[PDB]
Amino acid sequence: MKDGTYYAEADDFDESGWKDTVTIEVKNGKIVSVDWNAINKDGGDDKDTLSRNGGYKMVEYGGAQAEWHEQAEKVEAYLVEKQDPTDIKYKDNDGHTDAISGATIKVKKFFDLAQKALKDAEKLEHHHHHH
Repeated sequence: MKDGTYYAEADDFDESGWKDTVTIEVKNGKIVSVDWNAINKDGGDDKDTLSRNGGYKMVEYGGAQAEWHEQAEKVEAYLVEKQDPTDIKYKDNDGHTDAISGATIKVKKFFDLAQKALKDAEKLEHHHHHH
């Protein structure tokens, strides 16, 4: 783990047309930050670009939350305390975890893509400034 930024994206787009991604900010050798980010199909750009621009497209406006929204703020703080993208226990048929408490959306996508983020540990994406 050489201090940089590791992200991994969902292989396909989900129900709202977002590829949920997990962006790991490693700094001082270890994880300091983590960002919730996602690529939209019809938009063409990432959560980073669509948030900055204001062109937030969703392919499903009347459906479930297949996105890391502001409830993912509960999930990210839980990653920072662990320093561990693979350590987690879910008890559901999807990926509900009671170990966080506050995030009632399935956290399975977050820890899935966090393992894929640090798979090379030499990956370098758009470096964020999360605190």
